[PDB]
Amino acid sequence: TGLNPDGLGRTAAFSNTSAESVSAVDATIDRLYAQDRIEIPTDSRQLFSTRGTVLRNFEDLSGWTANIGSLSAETSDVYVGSQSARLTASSSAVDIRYSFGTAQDFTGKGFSMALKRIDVSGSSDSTPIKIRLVDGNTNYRTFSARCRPGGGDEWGRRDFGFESEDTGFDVTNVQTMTVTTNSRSSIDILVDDIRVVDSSGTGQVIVTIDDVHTGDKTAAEVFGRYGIPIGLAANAKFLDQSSSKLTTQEFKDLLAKPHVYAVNHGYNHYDYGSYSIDEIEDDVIRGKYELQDLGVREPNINHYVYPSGNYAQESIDMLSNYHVMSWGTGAESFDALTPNQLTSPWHNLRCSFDSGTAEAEQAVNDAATYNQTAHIYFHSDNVTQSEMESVAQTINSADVTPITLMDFYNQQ
Amino acid sequence: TGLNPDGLGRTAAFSNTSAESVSAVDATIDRLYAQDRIEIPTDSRQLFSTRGTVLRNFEDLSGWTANIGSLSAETSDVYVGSQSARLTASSSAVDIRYSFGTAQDFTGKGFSMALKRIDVSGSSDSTPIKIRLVDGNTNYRTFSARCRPGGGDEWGRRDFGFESEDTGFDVTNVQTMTVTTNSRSSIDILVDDIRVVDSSGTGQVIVTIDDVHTGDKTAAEVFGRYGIPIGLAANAKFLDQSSSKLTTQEFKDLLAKPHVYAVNHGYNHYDYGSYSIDEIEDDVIRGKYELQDLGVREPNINHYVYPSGNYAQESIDMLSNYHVMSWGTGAESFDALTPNQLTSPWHNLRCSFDSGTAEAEQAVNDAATYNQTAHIYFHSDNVTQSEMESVAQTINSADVTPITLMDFYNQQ
Amino acid sequence: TGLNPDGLGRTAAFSNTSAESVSAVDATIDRLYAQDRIEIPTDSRQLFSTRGTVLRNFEDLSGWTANIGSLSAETSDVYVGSQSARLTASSSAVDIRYSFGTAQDFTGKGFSMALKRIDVSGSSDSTPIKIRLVDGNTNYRTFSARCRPGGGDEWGRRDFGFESEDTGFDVTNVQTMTVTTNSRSSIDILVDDIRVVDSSGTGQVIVTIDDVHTGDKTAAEVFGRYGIPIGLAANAKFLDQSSSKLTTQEFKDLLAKPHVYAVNHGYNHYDYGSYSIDEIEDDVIRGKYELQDLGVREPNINHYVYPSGNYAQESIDMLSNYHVMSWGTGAESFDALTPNQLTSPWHNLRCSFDSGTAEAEQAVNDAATYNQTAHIYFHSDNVTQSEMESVAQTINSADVTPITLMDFYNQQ
Ligand SMILES: [Mg+2]
Ligand SMILES: [Mg+2]
Ligand SMILES: [Mg+2]
Ligand SMILES: [Zn+2]
Ligand SMILES: [Zn+2]
Ligand SMILES: [Zn+2]
Repeated sequence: TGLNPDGLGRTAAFSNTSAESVSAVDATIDRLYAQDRIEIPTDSRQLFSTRGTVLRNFEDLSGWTANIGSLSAETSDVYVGSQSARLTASSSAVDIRYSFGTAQDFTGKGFSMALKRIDVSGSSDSTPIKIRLVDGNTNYRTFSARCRPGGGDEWGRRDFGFESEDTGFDVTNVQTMTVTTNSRSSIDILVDDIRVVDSSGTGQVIVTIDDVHTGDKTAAEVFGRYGIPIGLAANAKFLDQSSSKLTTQEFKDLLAKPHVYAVNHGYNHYDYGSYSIDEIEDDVIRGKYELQDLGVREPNINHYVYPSGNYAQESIDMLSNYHVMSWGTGAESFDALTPNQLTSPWHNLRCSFDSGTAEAEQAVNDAATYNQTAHIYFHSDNVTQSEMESVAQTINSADVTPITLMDFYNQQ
Repeated sequence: TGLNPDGLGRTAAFSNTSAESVSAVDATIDRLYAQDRIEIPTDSRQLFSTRGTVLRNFEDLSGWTANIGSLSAETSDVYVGSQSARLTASSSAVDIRYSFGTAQDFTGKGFSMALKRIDVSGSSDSTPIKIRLVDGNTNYRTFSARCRPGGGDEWGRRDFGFESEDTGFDVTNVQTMTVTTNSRSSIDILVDDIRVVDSSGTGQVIVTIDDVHTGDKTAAEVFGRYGIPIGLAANAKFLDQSSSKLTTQEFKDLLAKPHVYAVNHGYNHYDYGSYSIDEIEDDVIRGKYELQDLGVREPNINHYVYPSGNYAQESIDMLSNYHVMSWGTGAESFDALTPNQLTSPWHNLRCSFDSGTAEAEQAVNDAATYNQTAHIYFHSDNVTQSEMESVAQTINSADVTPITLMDFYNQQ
Repeated sequence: TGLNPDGLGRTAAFSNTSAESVSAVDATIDRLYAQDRIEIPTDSRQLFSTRGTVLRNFEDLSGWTANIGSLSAETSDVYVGSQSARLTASSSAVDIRYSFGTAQDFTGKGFSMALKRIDVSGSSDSTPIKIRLVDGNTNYRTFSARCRPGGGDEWGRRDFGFESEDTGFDVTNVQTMTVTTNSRSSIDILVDDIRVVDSSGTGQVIVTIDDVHTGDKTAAEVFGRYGIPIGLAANAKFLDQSSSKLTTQEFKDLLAKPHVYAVNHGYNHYDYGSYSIDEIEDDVIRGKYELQDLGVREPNINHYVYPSGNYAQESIDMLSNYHVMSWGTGAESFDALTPNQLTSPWHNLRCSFDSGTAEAEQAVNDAATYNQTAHIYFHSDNVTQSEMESVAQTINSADVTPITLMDFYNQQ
């Protein structure tokens, strides 16, 4: 035992102690048996924010022309440097453009930008924001991301997915770059700090299945036919609730298959806005430990997927104590697509194929074509076996590496 | 000190506590002094299992020709997808061939495959399994790995070491690939999911010395002449037992040398089958903490070398709580060799040079020539100083990077 | 709660416990809430020491000729192998030369060497040591590092920054390697194990600001104008001391900016030699936990910058329990400079630009030109805003990636 430790207050020398909960200011442990971390040491929020090189700076707007809408310096609400740029428009799209002092070669370069939504209203309270490159021939190439409420309420980087290209665009001879939106009754959004990242590696695909439906069994068989790895974005309360969701044994048996892995999606799927940050934190913590009891270990259980795609900087700050990376939701090919090097592991989206495989298969083919990473997702109740087989065969026939979320985060 | 925590049961507010053992469900620690992990958060077993791309699928056997032996679909027992290939043969080898719809280029690629042993019997209950590529000239190039009892009793991936090449083989212009065994009185094995991985980097060499014999001093001096890293696969009980084993001070002094590092080999060298999984787990745990007391810290002490080379999925499952990677034993060049990218950190072997340096020097030259990683090993009682000098000069003269196990795992 | 644990001595079954300090031999924790590590599991001291390939081993001095000074095989005192080279000179420099058996190509290679100071005296206690390549035209190219008291008192690898080049030096056709010093009344230094590492990737810049002076606000704006990331080498006691040092809220606000990160510099700036190792360890530990309370999380708070640049192997040994990487100080361009691949994360220096920007802007231009990493530093009280703008524009105009210390360590 020894004698009692040094000091005042209740001090005790024990042999063996059992407790439900231990709070300690400091703990000196000679040998630690604690593989099941809830609270992770890594804060991922700002690690990736300053990768690559700043291509466009916004610190002086003399080089930018407002083509449509309006542009002004914002020196109070600054992402980086001395100022950011306010983009503002009424009943109109905004389009601003910058002309290079010499021809730019952007072969193997992906694009990223800082964004904050102040106001957007019209056909949606959101807009696609599009980085358009333009060549010496006036062909465009478009990369895009979504400015939304919640996830855009505070400054956050988007890593832009390929969207479209005018046939024969000369990426070696880019003469201007342009930033533009859909038209709305009101637009007020801030931007800053455009970054260029090396994306010269192969294209890559990530597949996630949400919400632990019984069809995940047939999904695992289908995507298994080409060794494509599936992430089960798992809610542990949903297991054994009904015939429509996996049993505990089915989930464990699925995760034993070498291509299936689990990521956290909250114990009871508590989404942002629908619940308080505290209740979501409990859902996150409980999701983590329940999945760890089901054998989901560290590199896997460091990933989270936003319940119902809802998020904000509030939820990101909370989640950063427990997870390193998270994914939202979108309907279109550019939502799935990111450069291979991220600059935010929190803000990026996934393309749904619950509504039809077109946008996902467009993303997979574009991932191959333009050397990008595509994240595609579904619920296995919504999607038929034939739809899964279309996507699986698209991925097998494309020039992409199918990868886990763990692999993708390890590449950063 | 404060007042007692919220709750029923025995609750206590302490200042300073000492314990031999603490069991907690929840531990909230504001500052952690616990560098010596026993139980690691990372589960390496299935992380690497979906690296690279599935080259050959076994999901439809219409494309496979049974040259010798016999081939059938297994659908009750499947690594990946809807099916796996059963290979069955009597008083013969099995050899199955797939002819490509167009010429294949495998320059800088390495190969991997999923395997399970159902039965093998004859002169040995084990076989080399060989992936043979064949060119437009009918030159072969062969890579291989071993199907063994224990390590093949459940599905596991092998990552295939180069073995042989017919002079002038055109790796750019492969027309067919072949899976084949040695001849045996009975063969019954399942295969699935052949994977191609990028191995276009330089060749690499890893040297391990097992069981802490006193000759490790001369070994350290010899391999030190060319700064080649030595892994001591260490049993901490063996230190100070006899004049034939290192003293504690000698072992610490060896590890202070910049090229020497320690990996776990069980406190008392308990091996699979010879002892229960529980006893081996205790030996693994004690090995880890005794070596940590001797100063062997995290990236080093995350590696384990199987005692007497014995293992199975039972032991891998247990070891995955404590270690990230383990290595078995073999006698030939294709044992030492792997692609630079593994798909299993658990199933791969090492070539002995206890009996003679030939197959190890072959492995080093193959690693240089064909861009692969070679792991070579010995006991320093079995090997004379001039034999070590032959191997050390072989490594120094070859085009390979000599690396640590830590470096190799960080590259995955 | 359950019944009391197995054992003699004081045993207890608790529900909820609170403690200031817990000492445990074994802790079995089912769910760990301990993001704030003080003791890190990783021991970085010898991980990188045996990267790359040994070029000159000094294990046979038949190939070496003294141009000036004297040389012997040191067999009593050896970094690597059977021997080291003892370099000794009186009232003179030393310069020793090895002729290559053929034209070496060192395009994209960087250089590293083991060093120990026995004695250096005269005009200084210390010397630049230069690795000095000679081409087929008798042009030199020079890389260098500093031999000093303290940091050189025990064997430690230096990774050599570019220093100078005779115009038109053919790096593809190198004919002789030379090792040389400044002239001194006494020189007695041991060298061993010259290593070659691949540094063919892009050049890189790391910017650190020391000692939390209020000018860090203007620095954040200036380097922010180009998205270059700043490391605050932070002392947590200094916050709120004076108008001349940041407030706690200013420091937190600074670290919320995506390009500003914090690294430890000791709670109260206790430097080696000035205080005992125990006092410095307390300063290191308190620095770590106070900065963790300010929100500085794991990958950031795993870096430490030496207070007043003072260090030895004693401090490195102690620091290795808490940090992975540390940086000293120097006045000149080669002090900033390293290959992209280190071999010691502990012995490398930073170039001051407190005394004018010239040597740092030389280092930035050389980082671009020769594909190297440059670490530059200042105190924001010493440096005017125009000097910061000169450095910031130098970095933005150069061909370098500006990076965090975290990014740099993740690349190793
Ligand atoms: Mg700005
Ligand atoms: Mg299969
Ligand atoms: Mg030596
Ligand atoms: Zn969901
Ligand atoms: Zn052994
Ligand atoms: Zn300082």
